[PDB]
Amino acid sequence: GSEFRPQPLPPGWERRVDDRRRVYYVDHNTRTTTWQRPTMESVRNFEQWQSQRNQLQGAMQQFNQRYLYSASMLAAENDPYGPLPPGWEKRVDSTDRVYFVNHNTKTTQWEDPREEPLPEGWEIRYTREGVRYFVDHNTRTTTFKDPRNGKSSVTPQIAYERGFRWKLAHFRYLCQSNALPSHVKINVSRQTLFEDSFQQIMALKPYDLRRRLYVIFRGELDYGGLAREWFFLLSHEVLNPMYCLFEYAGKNNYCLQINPASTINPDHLSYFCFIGRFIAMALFHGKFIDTGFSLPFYKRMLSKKLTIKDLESIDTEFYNSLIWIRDNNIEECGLEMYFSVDMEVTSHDLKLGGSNILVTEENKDEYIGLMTEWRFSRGVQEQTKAFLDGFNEVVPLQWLQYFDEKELEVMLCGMQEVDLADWQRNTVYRHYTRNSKQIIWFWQFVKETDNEVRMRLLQFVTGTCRLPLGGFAELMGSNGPQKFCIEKVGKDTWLPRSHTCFNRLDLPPYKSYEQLKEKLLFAIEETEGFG
Repeated sequence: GSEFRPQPLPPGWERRVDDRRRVYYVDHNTRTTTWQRPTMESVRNFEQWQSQRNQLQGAMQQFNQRYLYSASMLAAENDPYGPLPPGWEKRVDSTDRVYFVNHNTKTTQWEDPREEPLPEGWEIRYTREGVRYFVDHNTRTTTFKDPRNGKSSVTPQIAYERGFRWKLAHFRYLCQSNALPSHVKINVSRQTLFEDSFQQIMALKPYDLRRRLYVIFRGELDYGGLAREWFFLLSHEVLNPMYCLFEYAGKNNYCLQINPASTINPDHLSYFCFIGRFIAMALFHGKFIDTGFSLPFYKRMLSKKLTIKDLESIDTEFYNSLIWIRDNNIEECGLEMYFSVDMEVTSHDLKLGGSNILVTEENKDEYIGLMTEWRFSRGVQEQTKAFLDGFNEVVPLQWLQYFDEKELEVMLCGMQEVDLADWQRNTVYRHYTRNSKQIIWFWQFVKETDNEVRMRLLQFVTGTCRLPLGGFAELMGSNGPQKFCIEKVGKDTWLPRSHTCFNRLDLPPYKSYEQLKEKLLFAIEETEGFG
């Protein structure tokens, strides 16, 4: 009774057997090739992709304006004594270091950081008056007690800021301290970049990817921009449907994820390794990519734990399914769930012997536990390991230790200047009008702040630092087009929530600009979790 009712092959497509009797398919049209039986559906994804990855001619021009980040040596002082207190600059003369305190116009020959380098993870800072304090990125705390001398100054202590500049300058250094000499030659044709890039990288030992990068495109320059270019194109190139590597959670190109069916491709692990070494290489040589993984993917890289609000980002209908079971009686409601999942079709047991354990109130929380874990890692575990190991042999993941996921995404992706007019014209208000005090204040906040907090605000709401390609008018959600939207919720004692799939900032009606600036800034900086 209907053993096979699939689609026929679209004309211009031949099924084949290879030298070992696997089955592959050949788009006679595009003169291309895939392991995965085509539907007339998936071709329009490929067409949705060929349109992306052909029209990206001018995506390049913006993506180089993107090379705003941190004027590397021009703005990265990881001096081991640490910084000069405010108003102090360092100087030299007869090859002898003098110190000027512009704060006072005196001049010492003694460095004011009085000799004993401080432990892994700690940063010295000073204050608008001058007092030295200490920032502990191993716990995101700030005591006044020096880690070495147990010492201090009377106390009235300080709130934690993240120090990205400093966490980055320590990364840059770690990368250049392990860089090898000579160069590694990457030779690719534009028509075959990928197949090409894959084979080369995957034939090198990992250390060689740490030599200088000499990329050249057969038939065409500056070595630097070609490296920018290579990473740009190749980042879009692994996204290509015919390879079966990644799918997407929501419609269009929303919420990129490892496809669990990539196993139809018998080399998929070697590609996740390849893709893995590729992202590491981009970081290690200070080049951006543009593939855009989801924030809970970066969290697995940091090996932080995947909470239930990360689940809201990647499958909004599955997360509502779990919240409902969590906040309502399920003996009251007539369904019959067990500790297993049907997903290709095979029943996998969240727990030992799950498939014959009824989900009762007694254990519905343990169910929601396992359910969340499974959702994040259904069928893509090797794929993930493959990628992480591929990454790890080129940049050891431990070098990422003091980064949160929303920093790890600015290090890969870029950091463009946000167009403030385009943002506010293409913003929609639920339970506000453009004359609402919280809304006027919100854009005063946005004009008044700086670009790094604008990026984090955007990461907090939409889930990504990448502004979409066609203005904020084309910003996308999990159900397709979904403009940035600010919505009045609760009273002034609440905290801002975010709904990443609908690009919705839930913004309580605060009684002042000062309270709003505060309550909000805290929310966009807050990262839960530890790795």
